[PDB]
Amino acid sequence: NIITVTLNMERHHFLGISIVGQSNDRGDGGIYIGSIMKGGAVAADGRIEPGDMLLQVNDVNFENMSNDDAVRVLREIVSQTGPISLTVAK
Repeated sequence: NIITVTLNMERHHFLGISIVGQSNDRGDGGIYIGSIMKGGAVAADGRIEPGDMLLQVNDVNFENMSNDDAVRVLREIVSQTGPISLTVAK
């Protein structure tokens, strides 16, 4: 199931999630949601839970990028102002 959420980054200053870098023989395993931190924008919603895979984060899709590159850009987006559109694969 594909879930697209929009988090309010006004009353929040962070996402509050751990990004798991799954790396198999090749390397392309995908980034999954690990631990959720209370007080974060993600914890304020609830649709996202430990195990969800991050596909697209605000237009950019990391489904065809390396685990490192994926979180690299992710952090850059979270380190900015504005509503964050998270597209997770459940």
